[PDB]
Amino acid sequence: GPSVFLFPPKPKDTLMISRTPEVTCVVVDVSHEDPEVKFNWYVDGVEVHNAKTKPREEQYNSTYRVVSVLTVLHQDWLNGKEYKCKVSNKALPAPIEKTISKAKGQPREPQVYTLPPSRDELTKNQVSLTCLVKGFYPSDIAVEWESNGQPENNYKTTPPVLDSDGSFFLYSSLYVDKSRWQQGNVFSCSVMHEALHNHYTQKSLSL
Amino acid sequence: GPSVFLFPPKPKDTLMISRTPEVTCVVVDVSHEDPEVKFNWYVDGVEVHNAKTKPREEQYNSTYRVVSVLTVLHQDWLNGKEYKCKVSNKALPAPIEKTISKAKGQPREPQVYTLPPSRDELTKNQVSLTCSVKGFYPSDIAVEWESNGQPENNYKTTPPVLYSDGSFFLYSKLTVDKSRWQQGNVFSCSVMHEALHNHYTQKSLSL
Ligand SMILES: *[C@@H]1O[C@H](CO[C@@H]2O[C@@H](C)[C@@H](O)[C@@H](O)[C@@H]2O)[C@@H](O[C@@H]2O[C@H](CO)[C@@H](O[C@@H]3O[C@H](CO[C@H]4O[C@H](CO)[C@@H](O)[C@H](O)[C@@H]4O[C@@H]4O[C@H](CO)[C@@H](O)[C@H](O)[C@H]4NC(C)=O)[C@@H](O)[C@H](O[C@H]4O[C@H](CO)[C@@H](O)[C@H](O)[C@@H]4O[C@@H]4O[C@H](CO)[C@@H](O)[C@H](O)[C@H]4NC(C)=O)[C@@H]3O)[C@H](O)[C@H]2NC(C)=O)[C@H](O)[C@H]1NC(C)=O
Ligand SMILES: *[C@@H]1O[C@H](CO[C@@H]2O[C@@H](C)[C@@H](O)[C@@H](O)[C@@H]2O)[C@@H](O[C@@H]2O[C@H](CO)[C@@H](O[C@@H]3O[C@H](CO[C@H]4O[C@H](CO)[C@@H](O)[C@H](O)[C@@H]4O[C@@H]4O[C@H](CO)[C@@H](O)[C@H](O)[C@H]4NC(C)=O)[C@@H](O)[C@H](O[C@H]4O[C@H](CO)[C@@H](O)[C@H](O)[C@@H]4O[C@@H]4O[C@H](CO)[C@@H](O)[C@H](O)[C@H]4NC(C)=O)[C@@H]3O)[C@H](O)[C@H]2NC(C)=O)[C@H](O)[C@H]1NC(C)=O
Repeated sequence: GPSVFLFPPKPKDTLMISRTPEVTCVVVDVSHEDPEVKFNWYVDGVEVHNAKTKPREEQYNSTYRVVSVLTVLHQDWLNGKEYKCKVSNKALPAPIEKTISKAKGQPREPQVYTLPPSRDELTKNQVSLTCLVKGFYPSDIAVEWESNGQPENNYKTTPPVLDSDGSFFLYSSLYVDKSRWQQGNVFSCSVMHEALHNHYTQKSLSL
Repeated sequence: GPSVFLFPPKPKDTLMISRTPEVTCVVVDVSHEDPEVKFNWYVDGVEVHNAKTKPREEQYNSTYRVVSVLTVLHQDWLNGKEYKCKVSNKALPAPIEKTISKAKGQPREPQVYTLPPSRDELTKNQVSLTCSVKGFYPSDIAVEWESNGQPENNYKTTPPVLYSDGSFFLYSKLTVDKSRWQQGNVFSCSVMHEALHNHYTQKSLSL
């Protein structure tokens, strides 16, 4: 029978009024026998009717994939409302229901700390600039780097890790040329999270 | 079902001759009728006979979970030999085979750097001591912390993250009392990896 995956908005999308947060309900393994798929959507159990279902697309394994997209109000997602996708197909014993929402719990403001390169690293070509983001809840967060207003490419961020107290931490590492650092350029760690003032903070770093 | 999952040894176990590395073959979704399951094990195609089947554990959905544990030679796992778990059950059309081995490729030695607390953090009760381990391959690694020979409790380690060059990094974070740090105790990050001399290195940290 067919399978359903329900996907949440991206963190940045819910934190910025300029962006468009969406919940996405994907049905795969729809057969040729029974290709009609119905979607019902509920917000905290109350049916809504504004979702955009794009038309089915047969995959290269001869099953159909159909997608339905519900736009969410920023504040609804953040006030913790619950999004239910109900999928009907005549090849199911019963309809499939998936639910999604923000992780439950009291939001906690991340602490952001920049850490310079270890002395040992300075006799390398590259140097790692570190951004420690700890104490946050839920785990949804965006981290970015920049210097003089231009975004930086060459950085990697760990997944959020669960701390003993139920909050999360992560580290972001920006790899720069030793020279750029040692001439004293300003590097900035950006953090976006619901529990920050204006959903944004920036922490700077130089020699 | 039934379905089979095949798990590698723990990093520490393969890196120390004193410990016992095992590969673990887990079967799930075996029913109450025929919970009979046979395991065959091969090391680079050659059958071995020293695996131990631990007793069934039914779970709250009334399917059985059945586990078989094969202890492996340290050097075999590290020389990249291939471990095949073959599962037989009357509810299979044909037997299930899973294979596992160490990630292929030249091992690379982790670079290990301890980073003191951010200035900002020093006006907290707790302080974060950081251990940056980068440049290592494969991703199998153990990190531990200590002071005066005694292990530390209160630390968390990120999973390995893939860098742009195909190697991995992680961070380990040790949370201590400000006092302990500011009295100038020595804190040590231990790292165990196959590409280190004696599979082990240690880096120290103090005020
Ligand atoms: C037939 O074909 C279709 C279509 O595939 C296409 O055509 C075929 C022929 C090939 O050529 C393919 O290469 C080609 O792509 C097959 O459809 C696939 O079906 C599988 C399941 O059989 C689905 O698996 C799920 O994948 C999601 C992740 O999917 C996202 O990321 C993928 C990239 O890695 C990407 O391909 C997907 O499109 C999708 O992308 C996301 O889309 C949203 C909305 O569009 C977007 O906003 C996101 O940004 C975007 N993300 C990215 C990364 O770009 C994965 O999460 C699922 O995992 C859950 O379920 C598994 C059980 O199946 C389980 O093992 C996992 O652990 C996991 O379990 C979940 O865990 C969470 C906790 O983490 C828990 O809370 C959840 O409750 C739990 N989930 C459930 C429901 O229990 C899952 O693996 C493929 O996505 C799907 N592909 C597409 C494109 O639809 C089909 O399988 C083929 N049929 C047969 C019979 O072979
Ligand atoms: C009935 O219940 C049982 C019991 O489950 C328990 O009870 C139920 C009711 C629920 O409450 C559960 O939440 C609860 O756990 C169900 O049994 C489960 O069955 C599923 C599916 O059959 C299994 O899924 C797989 O799990 C592995 C992860 O396994 C480790 O981590 C789990 C926690 O996340 C943990 O539960 C496991 O026990 C295990 O933990 C490790 O165990 C070994 C054992 O020796 C130990 O040495 C380790 O140290 C230990 N680690 C630690 C510290 O925890 C998951 O990885 C699998 O996903 C792979 O395959 C998917 C395809 O199915 C794919 O989507 C994933 O991405 C992933 O595959 C990756 O990519 C490809 C495939 O695309 C693959 O080839 C790659 O190898 C792989 N890459 C890498 C590197 O990851 C998979 O999801 C559950 O583990 C299992 N739970 C238990 C405890 O047995 C049962 O299904 C239920 N029956 C019914 C009614 O259906």
